[PDB]
Amino acid sequence: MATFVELSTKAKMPIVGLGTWKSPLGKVKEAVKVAIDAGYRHIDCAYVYQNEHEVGEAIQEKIQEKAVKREDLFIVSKLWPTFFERPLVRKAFEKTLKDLKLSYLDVYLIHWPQGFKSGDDLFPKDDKGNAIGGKATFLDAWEAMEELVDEGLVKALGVSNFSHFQIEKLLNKPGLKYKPVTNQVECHPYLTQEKLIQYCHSKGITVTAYSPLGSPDRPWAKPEDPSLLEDPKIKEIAAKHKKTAAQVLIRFHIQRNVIVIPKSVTPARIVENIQVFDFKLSDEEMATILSFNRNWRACNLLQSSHLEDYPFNAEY
Ligand SMILES: NC(=O)c1ccc[n+]([C@@H]2O[C@H](COP(=O)([O-])OP(=O)(O)OC[C@H]3O[C@@H](n4cnc5c(N)ncnc54)[C@H](OP(=O)(O)O)[C@@H]3O)[C@@H](O)[C@H]2O)c1
Ligand SMILES: O=C1NC(=O)[C@@]2(CCOc3ccc(F)cc32)N1
Repeated sequence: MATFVELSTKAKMPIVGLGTWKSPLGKVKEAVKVAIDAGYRHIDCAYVYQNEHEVGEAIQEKIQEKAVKREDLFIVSKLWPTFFERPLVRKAFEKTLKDLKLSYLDVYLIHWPQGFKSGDDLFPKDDKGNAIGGKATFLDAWEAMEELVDEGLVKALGVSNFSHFQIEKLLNKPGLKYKPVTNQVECHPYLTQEKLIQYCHSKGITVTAYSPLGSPDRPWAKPEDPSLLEDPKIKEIAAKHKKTAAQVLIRFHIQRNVIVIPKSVTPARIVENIQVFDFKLSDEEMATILSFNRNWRACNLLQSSHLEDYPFNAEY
């Protein structure tokens, strides 16, 4: 039902997907069921979201009830940076694929470029709260991930929260077998990513926009923070088209050929978020929205800003 962005592999990635970060156990299964019924085919998942098993339950049931075929679903997951060491890449992936109850993933992403210390903690810190870096790097991780593609377990690899310098480092890696098909990064009218998007597309790499609604449910939201959903200029453009702000925020990416993955566990909103192929933002409206860029990140991960491959010190 969503249109598709063509990947460098010629696979078709549905341009709208369901986000699952912060979707609680006990709600996410129904959210995915509702989404599939509404015509979503792309679901965005991650090991670190700690809810992939419920996502897997929903997909499995919808497939068995013949609501959807596996071939028409596009499931993305991510390798968390505590798992960059070779045996850990496979073990992390295997837990993800098992939880999701799939025989293959459509895309597996490096979740963040900066490595974290391996062990039991997802967010390893020292006695000052600073992230502890790891031994293996994302280049090491990538090599282990390429094996998954060779074995038919993953159709395509991608990256997330990478700057152009880091994509360069990957594309230049000696013996590189597979190129990233997407870079999943924060993107919305307050962080328009013009240079990064330009760079990615010029390398034949798609962009997946995360937190497109401004992630209002992120734990660290402060009342004074920018709030896209409440932005009167966005709402004004919405009103013109008799749509909601969320729908304009989602449509914005579609018109830049950028994949977008709004999260909701509210059934009415899940449905609302995909009613975005029946209107069109004018050229003037796109330019106005583009002009709202504030270089504001809802997802900064400042706790890890000291690590070698922290991505957000670069200009883009
Ligand atoms: N790669 C990464 O590092 C990374 C980082 C962040 C996010 N992501 C991915 O991107 C997805 C989306 O980003 P996000 O979860 O940060 O936030 P988001 O999708 O920008 O916003 C989610 C919030 O918006 C609300 N909402 C959804 N639809 C709405 C609507 N139509 N009207 C009003 N409110 C609405 C949701 O409430 P309800 O759910 O209560 O309806 C939820 O609180 C994530 O879930 C995750 O899959 C990836
Ligand atoms: O979808 C997300 N991927 C992430 O790395 C992030 C952004 C930064 O904050 C956190 C914290 C916990 C978590 F599970 C996830 C996250 N949200």
